[PDB]
Amino acid sequence: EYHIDEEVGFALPNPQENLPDFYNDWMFIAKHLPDLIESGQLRERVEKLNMLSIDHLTDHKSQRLARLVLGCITMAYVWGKGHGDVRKVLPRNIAVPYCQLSKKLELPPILVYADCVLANWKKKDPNKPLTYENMDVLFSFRDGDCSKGFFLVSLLVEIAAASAIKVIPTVFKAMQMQERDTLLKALLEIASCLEKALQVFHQIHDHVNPKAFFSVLRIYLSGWKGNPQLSDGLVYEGFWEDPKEFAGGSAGQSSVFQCFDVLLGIQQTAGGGHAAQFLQDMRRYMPPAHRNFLCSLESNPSVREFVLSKGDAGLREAYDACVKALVSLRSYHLQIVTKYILIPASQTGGTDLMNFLKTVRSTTEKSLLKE
Ligand code: HEM
Repeated sequence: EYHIDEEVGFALPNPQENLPDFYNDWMFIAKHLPDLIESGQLRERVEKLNMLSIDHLTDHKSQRLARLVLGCITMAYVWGKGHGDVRKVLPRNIAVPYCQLSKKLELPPILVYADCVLANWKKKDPNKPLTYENMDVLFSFRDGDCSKGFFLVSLLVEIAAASAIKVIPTVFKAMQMQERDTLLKALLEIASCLEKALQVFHQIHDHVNPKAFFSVLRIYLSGWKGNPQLSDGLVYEGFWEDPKEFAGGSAGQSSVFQCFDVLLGIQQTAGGGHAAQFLQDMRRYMPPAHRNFLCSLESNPSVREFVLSKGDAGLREAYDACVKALVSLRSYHLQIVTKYILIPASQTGGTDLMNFLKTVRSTTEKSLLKE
């Protein structure tokens, strides 16, 4: 109901690799994107396609793979080589079934995190763990874009967080059942696991190149929203009378950080300003199952308030453990941004970026009880 696996959390537990046959037109373009962009015969092959009706997609894992395919195609079509040459008009052939499918899942008709990370992976040998070496994506855009690195390390962090997320019910039960000792354990447990997920985060150095990321992959993950290059938007010819602007799919559409902001009663989405508004806006780009879950956390009693009520340094400590773990993650994520965007982009937009993240970080910092 909340679509949260015990093992991989927000991620898609075991995603469909193969579409039905009726959608083989789709799978070839998508399967082979490194070549059709680098040759030039993507936009022409997308130009003349069959408006393949959506009805023949039975179950979920199908519909999600379809979004991934359709979406990967739409990024590749609209941006092309990604050298300042842009397609403002998306065909009636690709747009109408993608816009429909996207209405089925209540996701935007754009590549989002749910698609290009959560739904976009595979174990190579299914008896071997979920580790970088024994995993791979289903789709890239170009070669040496380091799509594997970005998508998988993202995914791996999702999975690290699954171990924390599955504790959450214990937290709310313990609170209701008035079981202090449990609640304390569960909170420390959560902090412990969010600390793991930091180590996991270290891998982004190993498996992604700054110059390669910023240049190649960053372009294909960008969206029409607040886009000089598509200021008016992208026209979904057939479906929408007008062009509709939708933001690109980052890990800022991840539920993980938001999940724990909410659990720990960190009022990020309170106040005006980009910081809150952005975070709030991003929930749209999450699956509705996952939106529901964050809404449910909010509805439950405040862990923060409970902890403060009790006058119990034990709880306070464990609470702060979680909060510190979350700050640490955001603190490290900042260093990543420096390395992978700031420095590249130089070989006050970059200052705006950093101030968004630092507000969010600071907001998270301020929820500490010792400080
Ligand atoms: C090279 C790797 C990465 C880069 C360059 C990067 C860059 C950014 C940037 C520029 C933003 C600001 C919003 C936006 O532009 O979309 C952002 C936000 C965000 N990123 Fe990343 N990111 C990276 C990896 C990750 C990973 C692996 C995660 C989680 C697994 C993550 C989680 C987030 C979250 C949750 C936000 C929203 C702000 C927040 O809640 O703190 N990022 N990232």
